[PDB]
Amino acid sequence: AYVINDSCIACGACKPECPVNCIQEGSIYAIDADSCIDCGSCASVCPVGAPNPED
Ligand code: SF4
Ligand code: SF4
Repeated sequence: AYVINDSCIACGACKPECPVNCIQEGSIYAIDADSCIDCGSCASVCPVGAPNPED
């Protein structure tokens, strides 16, 4: 799964780009790890590179 790190500026760009809609809005956005397919689309549109493969 991917994880949205502290860089997140809560722009909202990644949510509509997630093919399985597993991103939730918050102070910083968060991924529902169990549904994430590691497609990387969120990482692709993020202006600050917050979404990265989980550690
Ligand atoms: S990697 Fe894909 S499936 Fe996982 S949160 Fe990002 S866009 Fe959604
Ligand atoms: S696109 Fe990037 S900065 Fe914007 S909400 Fe998603 S993770 Fe946060």
